[PDB]
Amino acid sequence: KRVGIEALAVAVPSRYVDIEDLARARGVDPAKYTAGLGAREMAVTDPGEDTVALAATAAARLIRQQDVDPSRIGMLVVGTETGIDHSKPVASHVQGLLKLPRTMRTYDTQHACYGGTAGLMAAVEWIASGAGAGKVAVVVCSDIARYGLNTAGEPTQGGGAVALLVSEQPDLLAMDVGLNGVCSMDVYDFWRPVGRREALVDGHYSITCYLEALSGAYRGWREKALAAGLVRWSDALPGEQLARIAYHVPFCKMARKAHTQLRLCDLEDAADAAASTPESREAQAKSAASYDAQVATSLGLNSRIGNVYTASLYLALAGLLQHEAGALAGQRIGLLSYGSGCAAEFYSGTVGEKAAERMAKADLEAVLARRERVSIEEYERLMKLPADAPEAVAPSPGAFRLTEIRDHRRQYAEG
Amino acid sequence: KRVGIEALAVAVPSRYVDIEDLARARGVDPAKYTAGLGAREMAVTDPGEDTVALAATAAARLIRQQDVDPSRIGMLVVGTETGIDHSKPVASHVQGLLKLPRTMRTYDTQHACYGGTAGLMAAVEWIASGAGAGKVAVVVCSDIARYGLNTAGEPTQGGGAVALLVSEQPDLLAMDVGLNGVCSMDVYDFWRPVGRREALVDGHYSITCYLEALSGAYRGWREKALAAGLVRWSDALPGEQLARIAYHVPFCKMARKAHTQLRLCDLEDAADAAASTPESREAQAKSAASYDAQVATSLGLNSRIGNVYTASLYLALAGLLQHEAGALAGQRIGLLSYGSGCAAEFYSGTVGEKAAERMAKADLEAVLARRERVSIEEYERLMKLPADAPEAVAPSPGAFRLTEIRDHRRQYAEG
Ligand SMILES: CC(C)(COP(=O)(O)OP(=O)(O)OC[C@H]1O[C@@H](n2cnc3c(N)ncnc32)[C@H](O)[C@@H]1OP(=O)(O)O)[C@@H](O)C(=O)NCCC(=O)NCCS
Ligand SMILES: CC(C)(COP(=O)(O)OP(=O)(O)OC[C@H]1O[C@@H](n2cnc3c(N)ncnc32)[C@H](O)[C@@H]1OP(=O)(O)O)[C@@H](O)C(=O)NCCC(=O)NCCS
Repeated sequence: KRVGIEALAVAVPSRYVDIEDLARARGVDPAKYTAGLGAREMAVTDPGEDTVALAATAAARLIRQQDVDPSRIGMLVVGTETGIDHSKPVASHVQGLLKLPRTMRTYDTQHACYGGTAGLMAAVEWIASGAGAGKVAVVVCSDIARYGLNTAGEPTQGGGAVALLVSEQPDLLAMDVGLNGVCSMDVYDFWRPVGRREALVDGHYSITCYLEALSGAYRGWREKALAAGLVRWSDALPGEQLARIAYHVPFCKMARKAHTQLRLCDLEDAADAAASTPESREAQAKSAASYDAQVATSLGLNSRIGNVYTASLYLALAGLLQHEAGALAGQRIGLLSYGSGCAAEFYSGTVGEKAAERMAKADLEAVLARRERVSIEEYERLMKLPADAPEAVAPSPGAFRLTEIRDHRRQYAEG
Repeated sequence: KRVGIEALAVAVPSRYVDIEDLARARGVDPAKYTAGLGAREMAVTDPGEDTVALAATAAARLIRQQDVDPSRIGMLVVGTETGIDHSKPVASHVQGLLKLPRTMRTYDTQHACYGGTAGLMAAVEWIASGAGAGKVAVVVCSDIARYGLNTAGEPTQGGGAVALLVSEQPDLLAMDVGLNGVCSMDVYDFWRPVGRREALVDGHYSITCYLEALSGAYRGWREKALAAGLVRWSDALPGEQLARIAYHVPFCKMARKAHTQLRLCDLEDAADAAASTPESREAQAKSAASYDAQVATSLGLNSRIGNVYTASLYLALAGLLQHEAGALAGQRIGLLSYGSGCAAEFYSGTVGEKAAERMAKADLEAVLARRERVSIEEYERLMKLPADAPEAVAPSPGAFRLTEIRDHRRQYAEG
């Protein structure tokens, strides 16, 4: 008996900008974004590419690529911090756009960039409890990250959606139920009050909160993983025994910071830690070999899209399995989800034999291939457009766009 | 092995108005609100009684009244359609105000008035999956219903919060896991776009959607309950074999409509339905005897508070068990949750032997006793106050209020 992620699909906005064009535009050394942050291309949106449209594009693509029977979906959850109504959830819009049947729970989950994982766990545990046996769930992480012109967070902006298929046939990731570690605390590192279109953030403080919550979540998982015989204090650090580790990527260089911190948790908690110094522990924790073996190949997609909040971690999982699904089959990997506010959860799972099949059907290269580069000038023009003023452009085949808001009702079109 | 609701607590705003004062103020026949809608008293708020403050008051009261060990809480979820941030969830605020520890998931669930049930099921199935074994969850339904001055929905306004304790010791309601019926569809019956403080609603269309979604959800549950031997087609209709049925109460008279519809589902689907007429089926479905035996005693609290969206159904459960917990111990009851947008879920559970104990510790009479009546004139003045302008009044002991918003950070005080 297994449960977890069976397949995934992703949707991206139709436009992007080269990150070095953004630096030049802002009077910033390009190397700060490319080397300092690890960014290559930044997704940019117009009002037509809203949370619903992206979420529905991704979920409709999942059902098509993986040949999902819509009537087997018992749960449709949208994790997002870019909601479009205080009451009506994006999930209900997605249900209608996809013409899905009625025998399913629909709702949205919210906690910054952790909201997707929260919905994933609710779907997993709905199945694992037996309530969802014989059925599947679809959990969509959909967000548009917006910090504003001339802000420190601008180069980490992005947008898109990742639709996750959750079932008793977890071809991508059979998750280890009950082993999750979690760490949460009331903080103001990043937030976006109602009515404000741009987020508020204490940049370097959100990094500290990330690493603090990460440490607690990983340690919680490690304890449970030790008792279940999945890892051990041996010649290898417990975290080294995971084939790969994927982290929430607000920006690509954040994955190296997170991996260093995770390994420090092992080195500081090792029974022989007294024999080491902070200098020796940091040099070992920063091991380039460990980062290359465990993390480096998970950032290909994230570097060309930017921050997608709830979807960043699962874009990393996607980048990782896009190329290494076959090699990772039967191997256990770890995932760290973070949400400003804040909450972190660290969980593990085993990649399935059929993972390569499911990722090939996701055809991620073709998803990224359909985008077009625009100028910073055009990016800014689209940014200033009001949320109810989509561009008069058609969606791609099978994709969705917002067309207008009439009498407070949102209208959408399918390509 | 059992799982469900162990205990509950409720918080109410400090003010209310007599509903007949509202009618007189609006040039409406008082009997329309009292007889037509079933309302007695309508809760009213000032900006200090926001979603966080009400949610934190209820959850803090739960922990105190039921002597909960905060470090056993592994999940804290807030169901609400009155969010105060696009990113930071009410749950994270509640965590900080209550000074809870860190080993717990926090997030908000959204789907109109169904959002609390969604979070409840996520907590239940987290435990039932084994992931939450040995721990408890707290699910808070917190909302302020606001339609605006001189609107058709104004007399159904309200506010408050119900905090639910979810554990493997479901003293109030050991829920039948896996038997839920559910029915959802993309509709615009009721919604509230971002930035709009008052809800939009097609009144009588939301009633139809309620009854349509109810019918599907109940039928789904009934099918599963028939196969599990919990109900049977006998001299009694399947729905009659439930000791009680609690429904989402947007207004009190809505419970009679819902109960009539539920019974019609039985009468229309009965193998001998061909021998009946619509006239005979409606007269039997409207049975006053059945409504009095199954539903009537669940509306005492709702009638003095008004619509609390996510919390209305569980205020009904509270009113029911407040007086009949002892008699209902060992008996199975049904619950219907509705959320505009829309989604309905019907589920069942068995009242526990210790339910009367837990309800006595909730001391609901004293909760309602602390309120004060105000004038419609004062109600309107408080209504026009901006969300960031709380009244300079102290919270009650153990309760919380919003005090101000400084530099986009919300500040709260504990009484
Ligand atoms: C991430 C963020 C905090 C950084 O912005 P900043 O404060 O303007 O950038 P910094 O001053 O920290 O510079 C970033 C890095 O690039 C480096 N850098 C700067 N100029 C450089 C250059 N010319 N060549 C190479 N590297 C350079 C810096 O040394 C720094 O390195 P380090 O991380 O290894 O120390 C900001 O983009 C932000 O707030 N983002 C939004 C929130 C977020 O994503 N938070 C993450 C946690 S969830
Ligand atoms: C509920 C709501 C639709 C009713 O408002 P309304 O349209 O102004 O009221 P109606 O015209 O339907 O009148 C309501 C009832 O009171 C009765 N009534 C009116 N005047 C009366 C009087 N003087 N004496 C006795 N009864 C009276 C009506 O006959 C009607 O009865 P019925 O329900 O049994 O048919 C409105 O309050 C609303 O939109 N509420 C918000 C959304 C909501 O709660 N929806 C519920 C589904 S979630």
